[PDB]
Parts: sequence; structure tokens; C-alpha cells
Amino acid sequence: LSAKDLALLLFTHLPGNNTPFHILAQVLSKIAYKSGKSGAFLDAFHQILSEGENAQAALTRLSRTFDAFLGVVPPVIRVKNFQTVPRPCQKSLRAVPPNPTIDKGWVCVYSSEQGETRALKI
Amino acid sequence: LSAKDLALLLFTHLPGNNTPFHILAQVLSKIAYKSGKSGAFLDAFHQILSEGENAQAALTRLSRTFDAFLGVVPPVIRVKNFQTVPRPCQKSLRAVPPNPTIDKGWVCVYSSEQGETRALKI
Amino acid sequence: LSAKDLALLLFTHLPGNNTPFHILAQVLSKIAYKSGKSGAFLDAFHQILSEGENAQAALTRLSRTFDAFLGVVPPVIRVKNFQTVPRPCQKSLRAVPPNPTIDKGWVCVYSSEQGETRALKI
Amino acid sequence: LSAKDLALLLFTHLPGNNTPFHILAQVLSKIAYKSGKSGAFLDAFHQILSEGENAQAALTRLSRTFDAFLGVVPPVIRVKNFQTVPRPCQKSLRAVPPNPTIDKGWVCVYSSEQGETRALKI
RNA sequence: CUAGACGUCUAG
RNA sequence: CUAGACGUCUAG
Repeated sequence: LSAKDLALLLFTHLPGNNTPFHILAQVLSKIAYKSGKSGAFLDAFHQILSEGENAQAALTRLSRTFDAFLGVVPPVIRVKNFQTVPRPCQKSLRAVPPNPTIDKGWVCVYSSEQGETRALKI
Repeated sequence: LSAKDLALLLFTHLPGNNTPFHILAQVLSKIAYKSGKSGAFLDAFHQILSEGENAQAALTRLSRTFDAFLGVVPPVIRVKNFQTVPRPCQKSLRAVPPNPTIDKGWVCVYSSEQGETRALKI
Repeated sequence: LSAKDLALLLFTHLPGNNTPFHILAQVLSKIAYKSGKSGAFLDAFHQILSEGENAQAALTRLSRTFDAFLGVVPPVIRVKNFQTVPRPCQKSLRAVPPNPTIDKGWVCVYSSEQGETRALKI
Repeated sequence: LSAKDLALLLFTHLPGNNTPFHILAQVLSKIAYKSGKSGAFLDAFHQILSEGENAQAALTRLSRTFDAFLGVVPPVIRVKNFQTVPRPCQKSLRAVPPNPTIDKGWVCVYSSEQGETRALKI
């Protein structure tokens, strides 16, 4: 199952659109796919849901416990400006810390044309 | 007190029409009735109200604490499509998780004519 | 300042006519006057406005914090039927809870000729 | 770019005539110009539009976030009477609060020939 | 203390 | 479309 199809599937479990969790779904999906852990990642995700957790709690937990995400630095996404970042994510932008990693809640790093950077934090 | 009468009574405490809480009222009433807990349920509902809680917070609380609802899987409701579902509920629809239970906020499972399913989440 | 004059003054700060907030202005003015807290009530109301809050936010806040309103049960108002209640208030009518008090958002209790009761809720 | 030209430019983005937002455009422009922020103001206005916001949402937002408007008291406008105020604005008139500021939605203060005052609220 | 997703109403 | 009041769920 491709990263795209994987991300879309996780989307069906999330409320709203273009939320920090949506971005996290895309990021975790891609990292999982490229690691060949696409199937295992999906299984773990559903396992958590069965425990009584919701999609959001599952993604945050997986980002902290799924070995494939441990120590992995958030991906850098280029954007005209920070106002280009999905609206529901804007208020979650922080200055980038020295060593950003996904297991620490850092979803991605936005880079503006002006060279400025902001990290999406959950 | 029948399920219908019980639901209609809860409706008088709820704002608007056909809200997720309206659906929850019906589900909870129906389950309570066939459990023989129709009376206890209503009493508990009034007790919570007397504590200062509103109707909405009372229903969600009951769904989480009332023993007759614990572990109970949400009922399946047939609909032509997901646009047939009451307006006020549509944006609260999500993919059905592995083990949906009412005590976890899952009101009901809608099934469409093409075998698709969406779960009402509060 | 009389309850009437007091209510009329608050009216000038409220948008529209015969809204739930208009009814609240009357109820709070009446209770305040009878308590001899007419002056204090008006002062607190303006103190809040100066904070940047609007009239509506001020009234709901006072109803929750102004000691003179704490634990006070909403006044019962007689009306032919619930259709007699001001239009703008009709959709805010709920069944009366066990222990209605103003500090809980309950403005007043409407009693119809048929003995039915509805509570105005903000 | 003078205050007049600036206001006329904002007008081209606004629906109808003599609406509360038209008055806001004039006030905000006049204040911006005198602050030497005429240019910055226009740029910010266009920036917001490019984000998907309409002219109306842009003005209200600027009035809340543009530093040149923070803490500024609405200007006083003389009128024969409150029926002389643009029709589209009349129903938005309210009693002047203790400390009216533009960043709180207060556009302007109208004063009549009888020494009476009303504030335009958005 | 942040933030996200809903629901109800009111005024223009 | 804009402004406001009330409430429900959730994540850090």
C-alpha cells in the first residue's frame, strides 16, 4: 500500500481537514512506506484503535513508539510564506529547536522563501 | 416508560434538532429499555442535571458510566447515502474503528446502499 | 435607580429586541434592585465593559459571579402558551431541570396555561 | 497614497454602499495614513485577501491585529441625528461603552445635536 | 496554559 | 458574508 493510499486511509479516521494530525498522517505514512513498514504501521494503528483510542491519540502514540520514527528528523517542506501553511496548522508553528525529531512531537519543518523556518508541533 | 417516550423526554432537554446528541438519546434509550434500566437511566439523567450539568454533558457522561452501556457496540442504521444522515451529524462521521463501543463516544454506525459505513462520533 | 430604568439602560447596550439577553437584563435588574445592589450591579456592569467585553458577555458573566444572583432560582413568568414567548427566545427554551439557578445560565421559567413549563437558557 | 484614495481603493473590494465596513475602511485608512503606515496597511490588506479571506473579514482582522489600530479610540462624528447615519449602519448603533477601542470592533462614535451619542459596532 | 474538531442560539 | 453568546468531544 503506497504512502498516498496509506495517508488517505488514515484521513478517513480523522475529523476536519488539513489539521496538524493530517500532516502527521502524511509524514508518518511516507516514512513508514520508505522503510518497508507500511503493513506493520497500519496494523499497529488499527491495534491502537481497538484499544479504545481515537485516530489522533493513535498517531501521536505511534510517532513516539514506532521504531521506524524514532530519532527521525522532521521533513522540510518549502512554502512561499508561513501564511501558506494550512490554516488549522498555523497556530501550531514554533521556531525550530536544535535537534527536532518526530518522536518528540515535531511533525515537519516549513521553510519560507525568505529562508525562515518553522516547525509544526503537536 | 417506553424507549420512544423516554427519547422524546430527553429531546425536551436538548437544543436544536437532529443533533448527534439527539441520536445518542435514541440509542441510549433503546438500549436502556430492553435492559430493563429505563427507570434507573432516567433517574441517573435527572440526578446529573441536578448537579449542574446540562443535557448534553449528562448524556455523554451516562454513555461512559452507566453500566448498561459499557462494552455495547453501536447499532447499525441503514441509509441511502451519507448525505441522508441528518445535517447536524454529517460532519461528525468517521471511518468505523475495529471495536466501536458506546462508552468510547461512538453513537451509531451508518451503512449506505453500496456497503460503505460511517460511524457517528461524539 | 429603579429596576425598570435599570433594565432600559442595559437595553441601550444590547443589539436587537426581545433577545434572551434582554430578558436577562430585566431579570438581573429586578433581582439587583430588590437586593439593594442596584448601584453596585450597574458599576460592575460598566467595569466589565471597560475591560473590552460587550454587553452580552457582561450579563452572562455577572449572572455567574455577582453574589446577588448566586443560587437564585429563575422567576416564573406566566404566558398563554410557549408561542407567546418572544420569538428570539423561543429556540432557547428547554425543559426545566431539577434545580434551576441563574448562575447556571437559566434566565426564567415560562409557565403555560396548560401547566407546562419551559426554561429560557443562555 | 492619501487616506481618501486608500479608502476609495478599499471600497472597490466591498459589496453594497455605506455599510459598517465602508465606515471602517474610512476610519482605518485615516488612522493608517496619519501613522505613516498607509503602505504597510495596504500590503497587509492584500496579503490577507491572498489567504482566501474576503474584504470584510480582512478589515475586521486588521482592526484587531494591525498595531497602528491597537488601543486607538474610535473617532467622533457629528450628525444631525441618528437617523442621519447611513441606513445600513443604523441597526449596528449601540450605547457608547466606557473605553471604546477600534481593536474591539468599535468603528466610530456618532454624536447628535442633542448631545446624545451612539457607537457603531461590528 | 496551547491547539484541533463539532453542536446550539443571537444580532447585522 | 460579518460580529457575538452558550455548550460537547479531543490532542499536547
